[PDB]
Amino acid sequence: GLPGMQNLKADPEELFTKLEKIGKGSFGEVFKGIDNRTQKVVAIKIIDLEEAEDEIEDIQQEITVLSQCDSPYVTKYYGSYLKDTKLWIIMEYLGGGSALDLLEPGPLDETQIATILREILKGLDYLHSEKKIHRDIKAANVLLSEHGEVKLADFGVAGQLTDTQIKRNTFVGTPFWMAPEVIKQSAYDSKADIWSLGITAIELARGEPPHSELHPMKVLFLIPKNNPPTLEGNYSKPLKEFVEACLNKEPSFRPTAKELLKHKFILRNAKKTSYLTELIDRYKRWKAE
Ligand SMILES: O=C1Nc2ccc3ncsc3c2/C1=C/c1cnc[nH]1
Ligand SMILES: [Cl-]
Repeated sequence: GLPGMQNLKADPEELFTKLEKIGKGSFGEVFKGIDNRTQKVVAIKIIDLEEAEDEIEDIQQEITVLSQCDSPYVTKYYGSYLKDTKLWIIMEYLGGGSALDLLEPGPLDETQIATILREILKGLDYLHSEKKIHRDIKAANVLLSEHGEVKLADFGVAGQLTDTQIKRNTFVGTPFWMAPEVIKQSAYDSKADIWSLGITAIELARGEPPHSELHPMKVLFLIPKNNPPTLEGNYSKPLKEFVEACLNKEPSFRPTAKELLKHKFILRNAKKTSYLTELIDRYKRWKAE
């Protein structure tokens, strides 16, 4: 069973107007689309199932996790369709672009960094309260609405904790952002997301994560072996300490998302999310040259 699977009689090529590519998930490309009945814009991920084995259980896990989330901070899932051998996965469209996109015109200021981190933390707090772990937190997977709302996306490797399985040990994520215990495949939980958040904070401040210049295979030993990264450069002490709190090699020494929502860097610098429209406008003006 696949949650939200629609009548196999329904034709997604009829119900949706498929537009340009806007991204990609674990296996499928993601397209902007129009719901032909409502004219709302949606995001459509298309996976070829014929061209796919081992992938399908990963796809089912993703959609299962997504369908169980109901949060302003997590991309909505609307349902799935089959067209011949292709699965059409219909999801919330966010027109502002990813936080990573919004870095292309130039650096963020610390108000913007704190606001985006605060909203990410609201998303993580929600997930972790549901015993879910995202496991691929990075600026590319943090999306903005055209109104500046901030949401977590791409649940391609998201995981579920249960009372019979308190921790996980699967090697998943994007290497530069992965926690040391995940890389070493030790038992881990939501604290792994908190490490990835720290890397993302560096990414938001500097434009790239630590080790970004190296072959990803090198971080397989570097991250477990080296002292954790710190934020280097002219940034406020609270931001540097926010980063340090997240990036501790010992997971139990990392704060919870709930706790980080009250961190002085967040409280002193975060502002209304509507202000992030300036960042979205900046990216639009820049794109247009
Ligand atoms: O709107 C979007 N909704 C999504 C849902 C899942 C997803 N998984 C990978 S991307 C992506 C997107 C997505 C990308 C985007 C890029 N610019 C504007 N929107
Ligand atoms: Cl939007």
